[PDB]
Amino acid sequence: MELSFGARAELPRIHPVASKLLRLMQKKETNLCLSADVSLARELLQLADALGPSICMLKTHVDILNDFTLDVMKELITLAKCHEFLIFEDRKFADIGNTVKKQYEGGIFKIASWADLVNAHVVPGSGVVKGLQEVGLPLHRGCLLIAEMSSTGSLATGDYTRAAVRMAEEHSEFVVGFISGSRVSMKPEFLHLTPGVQLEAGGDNLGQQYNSPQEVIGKRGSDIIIVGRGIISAADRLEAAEMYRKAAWEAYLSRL
Amino acid sequence: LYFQSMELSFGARAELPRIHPVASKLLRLMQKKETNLCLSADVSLARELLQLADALGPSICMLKTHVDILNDFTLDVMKELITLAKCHEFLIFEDRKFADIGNTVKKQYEGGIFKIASWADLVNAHVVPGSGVVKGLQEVGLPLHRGCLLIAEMSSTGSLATGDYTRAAVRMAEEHSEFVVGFISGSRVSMKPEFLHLTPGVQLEAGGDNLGQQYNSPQEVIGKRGSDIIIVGRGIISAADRLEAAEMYRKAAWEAYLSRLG
Ligand SMILES: O=c1ccn([C@@H]2O[C@H](COP(=O)(O)O)[C@@H](O)[C@H]2O)c(=O)[nH]1
Ligand SMILES: O=c1ccn([C@@H]2O[C@H](COP(=O)(O)O)[C@@H](O)[C@H]2O)c(=O)[nH]1
Repeated sequence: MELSFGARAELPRIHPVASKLLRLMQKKETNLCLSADVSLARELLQLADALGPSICMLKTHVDILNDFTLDVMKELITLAKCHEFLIFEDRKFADIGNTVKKQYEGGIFKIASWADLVNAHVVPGSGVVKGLQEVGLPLHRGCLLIAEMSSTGSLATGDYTRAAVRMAEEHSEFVVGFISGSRVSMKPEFLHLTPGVQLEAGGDNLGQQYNSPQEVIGKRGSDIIIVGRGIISAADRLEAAEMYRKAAWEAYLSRL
Repeated sequence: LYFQSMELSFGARAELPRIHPVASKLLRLMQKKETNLCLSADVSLARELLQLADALGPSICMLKTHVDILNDFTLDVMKELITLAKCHEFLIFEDRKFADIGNTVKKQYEGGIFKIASWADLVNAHVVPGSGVVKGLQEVGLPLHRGCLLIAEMSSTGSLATGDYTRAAVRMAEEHSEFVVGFISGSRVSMKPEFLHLTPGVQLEAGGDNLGQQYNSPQEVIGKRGSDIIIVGRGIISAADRLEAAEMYRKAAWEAYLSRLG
């Protein structure tokens, strides 16, 4: 039968980052990842503080922050420790191994110094994971591979998706799961995170497609919903966050 | 591969009725300077980037940046780079590999600390998200008269940018030809002469690195496979004499181009 998050956290071959996430998910009754898609540091830290108790994870796009500094990220880490959530930088590493290693460790962002989780596209081959691993393994980090995408015309389907899964299984010391629209692996130690979620189905003007928490967690078997605009554009952001949390959590309970 | 006869020169392609103005500018610079070399300036310090640009600018048609590895990035460094690009006549290509939904990539191109759209002549995108990635970029880039390259093939071992994926890249380019000016690819992927083909994974001798990079010669990628421009990083920037390395790559790539004419 379907394992609970608490059970999965204790699997022999589970990743320590994966274990930590699943424990705080069970403990807090949230499988909600906030997509903190804002342009100001103050807004990012405000969201993290106000919605931290409602989320298992906060997803960042630091390259969209007009006033990024490393001190902003240290402050985010303080909030993540206080409220108990993981920080996931949605960087979509997608280059040869030698390049991505530098993009993950260095530059002005120093991503590996603050992100628990990053993600990678599998299009370059497994060298992308090999490069990131050289930096992330010593720092006890995790990685998610992009197996499916939520946008219209996505090419992350069929054999491409299957390749994502194979790559993830061959690098289980570093890769802890997937960005996907559905359960793509049958190994329960892998996490499935799903963007393209709003309470009601719909989309945007630029190819985003939305499905309900019930659809993606209940019917499609994913673990975590990633929600941006459904929360951050709402008149009341905490109310929105709690609505998504309840919807996603009840849909998970329904699978048990 | 089969190529039709009477191969067009870069100058001739610059005159085609449906050529993109950025492609036309690049093609004329290539013809004028006898270079189809793009330098991949994969350095950590702004000093190094600008010294490369100044010393190697006359040998190159294009400089490819990864500004997210630049430890001391500022917009002032980009202003200095643009002046060198004007003084030595080359385009600036930020190898950002935009690869997210349209709503997100629009902000990544225009915003944040890098403000990429304000300085890069060219950017590139992966086509995995569907055409929304190009539509989002285009909303920022077309008002600014910029161009875009789509990643149709990759140089690395295990690349999934093959077959139907490559074909989808070409179709997406055609659907957005007011903005997309060509491809990152290992070979000619479209017979349409208005499209540029840029090929990374190039060294004077075939080879590779320890993290999945594969190298082919300029003769192989330009002369045999029909690509237009070679993108070279370590082959030049890891050498003791970089100007000599750059000239060697320029000569090899240019002679290979000449070999396909008339
Ligand atoms: O396949 C994917 C992968 C990542 N994202 C990201 O997830 C968030 C979705 O936000 P929203 O559409 O809920 O505002 C955005 O940051 C977007 O970049 C997707 O939407 N779809
Ligand atoms: O398919 C691709 C796409 C882009 N690059 C980029 O081109 C340059 C190759 O450098 P090098 O291997 O010549 O040093 C790097 O900046 C790398 O990120 C590739 O190598 N292969």
